[PDB]
Amino acid sequence: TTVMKWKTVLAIFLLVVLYLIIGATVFKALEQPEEGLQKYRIIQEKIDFLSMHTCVQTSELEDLVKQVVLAIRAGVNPSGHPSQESSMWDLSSSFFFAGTVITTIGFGNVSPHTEGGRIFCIIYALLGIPLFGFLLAGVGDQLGTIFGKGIAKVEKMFVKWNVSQTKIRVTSTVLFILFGCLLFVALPALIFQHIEGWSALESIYFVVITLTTIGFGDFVAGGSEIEYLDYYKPIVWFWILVGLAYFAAVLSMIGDWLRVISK
Amino acid sequence: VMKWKTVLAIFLLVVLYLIIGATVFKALEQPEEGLQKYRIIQEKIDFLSMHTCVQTSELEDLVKQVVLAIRAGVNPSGHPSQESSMWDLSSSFFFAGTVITTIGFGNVSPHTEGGRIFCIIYALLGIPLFGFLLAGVGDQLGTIFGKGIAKVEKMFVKWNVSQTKIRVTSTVLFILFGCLLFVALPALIFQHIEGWSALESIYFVVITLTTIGFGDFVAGGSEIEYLDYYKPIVWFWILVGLAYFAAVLSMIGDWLRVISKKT
Ligand SMILES: CCCCCCCCCCCCO[C@@H]1O[C@H](CO)[C@@H](O[C@H]2O[C@H](CO)[C@@H](O)[C@H](O)[C@H]2O)[C@H](O)[C@H]1O
Ligand SMILES: [K+]
Ligand SMILES: [K+]
Ligand SMILES: [K+]
Repeated sequence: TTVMKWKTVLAIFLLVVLYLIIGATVFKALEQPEEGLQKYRIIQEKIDFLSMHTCVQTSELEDLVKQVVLAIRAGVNPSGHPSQESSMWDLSSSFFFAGTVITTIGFGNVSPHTEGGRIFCIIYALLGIPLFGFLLAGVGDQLGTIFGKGIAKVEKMFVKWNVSQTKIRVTSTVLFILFGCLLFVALPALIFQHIEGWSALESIYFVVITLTTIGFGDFVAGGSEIEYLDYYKPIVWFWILVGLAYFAAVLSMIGDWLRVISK
Repeated sequence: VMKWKTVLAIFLLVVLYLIIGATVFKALEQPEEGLQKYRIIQEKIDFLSMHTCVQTSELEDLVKQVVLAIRAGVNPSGHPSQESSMWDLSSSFFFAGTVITTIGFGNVSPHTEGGRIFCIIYALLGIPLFGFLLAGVGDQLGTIFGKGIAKVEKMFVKWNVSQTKIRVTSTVLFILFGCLLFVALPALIFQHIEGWSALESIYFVVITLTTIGFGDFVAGGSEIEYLDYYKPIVWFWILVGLAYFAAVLSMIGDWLRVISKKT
């Protein structure tokens, strides 16, 4: 029963509105030249195609472009030849989509695209999320206890050297943040970098988005039509599962930093 | 804090839930995909047969350019106007709110190596702050709801049933009131403004409030004229719905804790 007074919450609300306004202005400044280059590229490509081929007509070209856009919304890949029997909605991939929907990540790479699918998605999401929340809390507690006990043992071994009451806590917090961060985020980013054509920055951005639960869908593991291992979606989902508890703890630590900045 | 065995049992239950959901989704959704796959292949073959001059390699090059454009974030369906852009202040404000809220619609993404870094930094600092806002509003609403429950708690009138029946009825009434105010009335507003299917409107509202954020339907995705404050009002409704639902869930969680303590 925290019961923060109305003035405090409206202060936080004003802060949040300022935060979005600053974010919107910076994002507009960054995006506008890249968008301009994009707009020029597409206009130039359309003009070049029309000039190159007499047969093509603006109406027919627009119709083909519209059909391709509908295909992208549909989820079918227009490029080259799609395989009807394999490489789409594999038991692993559908499992991964179910894991994201319950996890709330929601990549958007694959969607129901049917009335029954949409109704199933709403019912399945509402039933699935409380269970996954309970599981996340339980896994977080178990991981926290095991990790803490391990730190306890390592510290107790190293407690005698350089004893300080400030340093013991600063070392414990820094050790937990870095040790968890390297395995949970740094190692998957490198593995993603090697397995797929994505650059290191893109891979790190992908890991931050999934662990953070934003799930933009700009980068999705397994999305590219390339050869994959037999069980790639389950291992990635399991990594997301273990990673989320630690990232939630990190979010709590940043929240604590914010509150302290409060006084 | 629960036993390790309980975590394994819940993990097994969630995995079985995921497998049954994945199988149902796969069976439910392969016919639509097949019809789509046939439609795209027929459209491409029809285009090739219709025009002799256009070769398959050129068609593939165009398809690759269009898919890159969709990934880039610029629609190719119609000739664009440089003055009007996707990264407008209202839309950028909506995207920033989406980032802090972890909805992650994904229609608009940084698509730049500086923008992506700013996105990770912005999301990490913003999200705990949004969490504190959500918790503060949730607890204030919980306090008003508790006072209202106490007000209706007295039952000296005719047909006063058990307290358990009363609490269940109050919870059901509150959930129905929230569902009507946020799940259904905005869905009708969205249906009116964007001409979406009646099922699609609730699907979008559930996804947005739930925070899964597939990106299939976005308030500002369609390129049609909109009110100047459409994106800010939509984000304001998202915040109000999330906060109210968070308050209701917190009240149920506290009551659940009490129930567990009892008997
Ligand atoms: C309890 C009544 C709900 C009945 C639902 C009937 C209509 C369906 C509308 C779906 C609304 C879902 O509303 C509920 O809101 C809470 C808000 O914390 C969401 O909770 C989510 O919030 C945060 C965002 O800050 C996420 O990072 C997190 O993954 C998750 O906990 C739930 O995912 C969702 O279950
Ligand atoms: K989320
Ligand atoms: K999300
Ligand atoms: K998302």
